[PDB]
Order: sequence, then structure tokens, then C-alpha cells
Amino acid sequence: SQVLKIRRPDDWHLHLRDGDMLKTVVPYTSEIYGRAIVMPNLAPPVTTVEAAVAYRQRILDAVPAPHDFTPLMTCYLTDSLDPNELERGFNEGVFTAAKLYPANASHGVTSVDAIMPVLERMEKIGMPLLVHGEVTHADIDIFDREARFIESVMEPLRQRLTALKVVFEHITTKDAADYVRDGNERLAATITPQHLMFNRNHMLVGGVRPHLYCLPILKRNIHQQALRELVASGFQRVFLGTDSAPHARHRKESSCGCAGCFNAPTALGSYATVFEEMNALQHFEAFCSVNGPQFYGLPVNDTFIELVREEQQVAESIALTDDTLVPFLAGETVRWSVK
Amino acid sequence: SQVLKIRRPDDWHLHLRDGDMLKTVVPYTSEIYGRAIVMPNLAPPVTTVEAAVAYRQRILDAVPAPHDFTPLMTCYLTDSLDPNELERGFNEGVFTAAKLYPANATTNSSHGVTSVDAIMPVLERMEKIGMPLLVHGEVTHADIDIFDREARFIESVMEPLRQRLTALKVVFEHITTKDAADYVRDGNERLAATITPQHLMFNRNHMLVGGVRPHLYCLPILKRNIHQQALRELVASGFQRVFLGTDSAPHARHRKESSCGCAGCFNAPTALGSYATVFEEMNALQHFEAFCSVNGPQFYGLPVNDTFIELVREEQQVAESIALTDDTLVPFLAGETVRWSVK
Ligand SMILES: NC(=O)N[C@@H](CC(=O)O)C(=O)O
Ligand SMILES: NC(=O)N[C@@H](CC(=O)O)C(=O)O
Ligand SMILES: O=C(O)c1cc(=O)[nH]c(=O)[nH]1
Ligand SMILES: [Zn+2]
Ligand SMILES: [Zn+2]
Ligand SMILES: [Zn+2]
Ligand SMILES: [Zn+2]
Repeated sequence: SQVLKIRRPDDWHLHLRDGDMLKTVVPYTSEIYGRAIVMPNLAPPVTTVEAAVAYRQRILDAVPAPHDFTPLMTCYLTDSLDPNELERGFNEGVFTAAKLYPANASHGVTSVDAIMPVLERMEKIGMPLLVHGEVTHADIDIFDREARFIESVMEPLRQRLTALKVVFEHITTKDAADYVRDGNERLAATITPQHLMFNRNHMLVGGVRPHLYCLPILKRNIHQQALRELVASGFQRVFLGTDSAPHARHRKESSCGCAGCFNAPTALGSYATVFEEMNALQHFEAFCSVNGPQFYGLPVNDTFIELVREEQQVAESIALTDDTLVPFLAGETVRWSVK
Repeated sequence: SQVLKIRRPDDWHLHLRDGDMLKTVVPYTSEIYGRAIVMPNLAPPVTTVEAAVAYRQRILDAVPAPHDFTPLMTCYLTDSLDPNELERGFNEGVFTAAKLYPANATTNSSHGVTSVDAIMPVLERMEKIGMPLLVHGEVTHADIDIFDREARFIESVMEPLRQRLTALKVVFEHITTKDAADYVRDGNERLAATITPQHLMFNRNHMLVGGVRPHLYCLPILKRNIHQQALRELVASGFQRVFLGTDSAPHARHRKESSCGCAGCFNAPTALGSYATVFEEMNALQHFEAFCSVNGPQFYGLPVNDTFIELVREEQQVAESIALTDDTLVPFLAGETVRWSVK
């Protein structure tokens, strides 16, 4: 009958999409999180304050009346991005951070050098850099993209922008776990519920499960073990970032399924389970509600919430204007529930 | 427009399913291959001489008039299979071989094997009558990483097993690792292997980079590029103990593109051309024919086919889908433009 009482948490890594999808999904976040870092990978992407402003507005429009939710917008870094585009939006309180997506197909970053200036301005103004740490060379084995990024990009980057504050988003490997753990107070990381709860076997044994398919790719259990250890340790430089990344059912279940788990509805309780399992409930609240604000130099939420150890169930699916949305843990039974 | 004329090939590893599915898929094999090793993994499995005979009939019924095709049946090994049942079928020319699927401890006795030791009696009768054993070499323990299952089978099951049955002839089906490749390559005249076109053409990257592609999802799972490379080298080397085994394993589109996609590539229609494309790229065309129509027969102690077939090096596009009664089937390389095609 256990109930866990924690300070309201925040989601330091979220995809809210736009339009109809946005209207449908926000409430799952808003009804629980005080704030959330909203990713800029829209299409087209959010690379200007002006865009960031409008998007922020569309977001508020969809927030239910009762919820005190605040979206923290981010800037989509591009090779050409005007560093003054950044300051501004940053100065006006538009941008809380800037996200580095390695170039894949689309507008991500070609190279660090191409954006050196931008990065310097961020270092200066004290704007944190959010990094999707993966190399993209076609001949690089997908399971190796993260580790590779460390040596070829992360470190070098850090070594050159000494006061740069960096969040290594959704880490998935022992490599990354250790690097962060031994990093400086200017380096932090986010971890999704999926990467703590499963490993590649869960996605490929007995059938291919597109709902577990996301980036960076689920790794070997060895890696999952490192992650769980990291969180359970109390390390104060790791915090909640769901990476909730919703895709309609048929875009997931197709000949070429999209990457991303829609975990907003079940994340918190999933995280609770992990911590419990790890015998680390004492570090739970910080992960969810203290570490992030601290890294970001933001105050903690002044309100609370309760989790009840009541085996609650998960919807098979969620209605969309068109098609459905399959939630993470769909049809399954969760141990912890938000009361 | 280069021509590649070869003796009529054979498919040493095939899934023809049953019922309606069987009717749609047979023709893709029978049109091309002289004979094929037909897998026994039906629901329920083919574990009796009697089920084998009836299944073989259904296959024949579905072969189009012109096609000279002979299905070579197999028995699904199970803890409860009566060795004399296995011997009878073999003696009567019903069972050409027997297939060993990974043991699960949770497996019902009439659907599988709990362990190899449990089926010693069967194996011994195979060694004794000289019946070849076809093995799907993976250890299925939950604690084992999916990508490590094949290699772990080598050390834990394969070696030992071969050690206890020295005269048994064994085919390491659809090898997907350099581990397997090296093992087989350094083995005796009593050890052979089959390689699918997908394992030569792709690696796990193709299945996971840029989206998850269930049509490339099959068992054993696509491995890292080094493995793909190892396989390519093996076929290209001229090694005569590796032969064509498509592992064509069709599933309805809806069963592939679902929340839990079934494993298996429907490659019957395009396998041959794909193999040729591989041998070409490896500059091993001189070993193409052997791989397709001589190695297998020699291993199984069967005659090499008397007719020929021809591949033309003319560009072709693969259909997007093939109609089934209640859904569609997506072929291997669907919608693509293929380099070598049958004439
Ligand atoms: N390009 C893809 O769609 N997938 C793979 C291809 C490969 O590695 O061979 C990749 O590396 O990106
Ligand atoms: N991670 C994913 O699997 N998908 C995310 C993108 C991202 O988080 O990089 C998405 O936007 O769909
Ligand atoms: O029958 C099948 O579907 C076939 C079995 C198997 O072992 N491999 C595969 O990918 N599918
Ligand atoms: Zn990312
Ligand atoms: Zn993300
Ligand atoms: Zn198999
Ligand atoms: Zn098979």
C-alpha cells in the first residue's frame, strides 16, 4: 500500500510534436510535470526565437486549464545558425537551451567547427548544450555510435569549450555512464525509462517490437546494468528526461518503423519501479525533481505529488484524430501509479 | 547483357508453410529449383512419416503443371519422437533429413527437444542409418544476448555433439557469424553449412539504421558487418561445404508489420539473383554454380541436376507485394531494381 511522496518532477527531455499530435500528447506531461525541456526537432525545425515563441504558444493553448505546466523551449542548432539568434531568444527567456543533433538526413550539425562560434556564445552566456551523442558514419555499426561519439566528439568538444555546460541526452551505454560519472560539474546526463527497463533482447527476442525501437538504440544488458547502477548510486549529475517521442501506430508498425517511445503516460511509475528494484527509493526524488533544476540553475518545484504502489494497468492505445497512439507498456501492468 | 547459365539449382533450406499460403508460395520455388529441403515447422510440427507423406502430397498438388519439382521432407526432432519412426521414414525415402530446433526447457515434448542428451537415442539412430542432421544453431537462454546465440551454440552444443556422434553428417543451417564460418571451414567432410541471401547481402545496420525494418528481421538475427564479411569470404573462397539454403520463410504482411513482427524473409522469388549479385561483387562467379547446384547434392549424396537455367544480367524491378487470399506478402527486396534475373 506504499505511497511515495515526492516534490513535483520535471521532464528534462521531451518531444511534443505539433498540431493534433501536440494537442493529444501534452496533457500526459502537463498533468504531472512542472516543467519540461521541449525538443526543437519539428519540421521544419525551430531555429528562430520567433518560431520558438509561436510553438511555445501552441503548447500553452493545449495545456489543460488546471495544470501548472511550463514548457522550456530549445533551439535547433544548425551549421549556419546566427549566434545572435541564440542570445536574443536566450536573453528574452525564449530559449533555455540549444540541442545538437548530429547530421543525418537532416539539418543537424555537419561539424563542431562549422558551429564553433555558436558554441562559444553559449559558453559565454552560460547556455547549456543538449547533445544527442551519436556519430553517423554509414559504416559505423549502430550499436557503436554512442561510444564513438565520446572520443571523437564529446571530449574534444569539452576540452575546447572548458566552461561549456553540457547535457549528454538519453545515455544508453556503460561507456557513457562512466564518462559522465567521471566528468566535471559542467557535464550531466538524462536517462529514459526504456533504457533502464530493457535491453536489446527485449526488442528482438520472440519478435521485433517497434514500440521498443528508439534512438539511441537499446543496447546489450551490460549497458543497461551500468545505467541502472548509475542512477541507483545517487550520482547527482543524472536526471529524468523521458525522451517521450510519439508516433502514430502505423508509422511505428510499418515496413520502416519510426524511432521513439511514447512513454509520457508511464515514465514516472516506470522510473519508480526501477529505483525500488535497485533498492534506491532514497535517490528517487532527486533524480526526478532536484538534479535537473540544479544543473539548470532553476529552482525546484514547490509542489508535491504522490505515487501509490498499486498495480495499475496501461491502455492498449490512445486515440488520435487519425490512427492511434500506442503507449509505452501498452496493455501491460505497472506497479506504481500516480494518485 | 551477360548470361549466366548453371545447372538447375536446389534450395537446401526452405519453409513452404501450408494451406493457402503454401499454394501461393510453392510456384516461386518450383519454377526454379529442382529439389528443396522442406522444413517441418508446421503447426503442429511434422513428426511422423504419415504427416510427412500427406504434407509432401499437398506440396505436389500446388506445383504448377510444367514445373519438375521434388520436395525433400524432413522430420522435426522432439523428445518424444520414436527413433523407429524416424528410421522408417528415412528407410522409405520419406524423410531426407531431420531438423533440430533450439531446445527450450519450457517446450512441450511433442513440439521440441528439452536438451540434446534427451534425444540421444534419436541421434544415434541417425548416425547409424547415415541420416543427415540439420541444425538451427542457437542457444535460447534468456540470459543470452540475441547476437551471441549462434557463437554460444558452437561451444556449448555443436562441438560436443559432434564429439559424441563422430559419424553423424551435420548441416549448420543458415550461418550468420564469422564464428560459424571459421568453424565450418575448418571442419571435417561430415560438416557443411547453408547461407541465406539476406545474410550475405546485409548486416544489422540495414535492419536498424534509419528505421526498424521488419522485412529484414529473421532468425538467426543479422549480425555486425564483420560477420557479413566473413560469410561473403566463405562463399567466395570456393569452399565446397557451403551451399544454397534460402531460408525463405514467408509471413503475411500484417504479421510482419505489427507490434511484434514475425521473423522471416520471403526470399524465394529473388534469392537466386541476389546470390549471383553477391558472387559477382566478390569476383567469385566461378564458384556460383557449385554453391547453387553441386555442393549440396554432393553433401547429401544426391545426383547433381541434369537441366540448366539461365540468369541474365538485365535490370529488373521486384514486385511491391504478392497477393494472398486475405493479405499480401512482401518479397525480399520488394520494389527494388534487381541486377540479375532468371530468363
Ligand atoms: N543506411 C542505412 O539505412 N542503414 C545502414 C547501412 C549500412 O550500414 O550498411 C547505415 O549504416 O546507416
Ligand atoms: N529518440 C528517438 O527514438 N526518437 C526521437 C528523436 C531523438 O530523441 O533523438 C524522435 O523525435 O522521434
Ligand atoms: O519458419 C519461420 O518463420 C523461420 C524460422 C526461423 O528459424 N527463421 C526465421 O527467420 N523464420
Ligand atoms: Zn536524441
Ligand atoms: Zn529526443
Ligand atoms: Zn532456422
Ligand atoms: Zn528455417
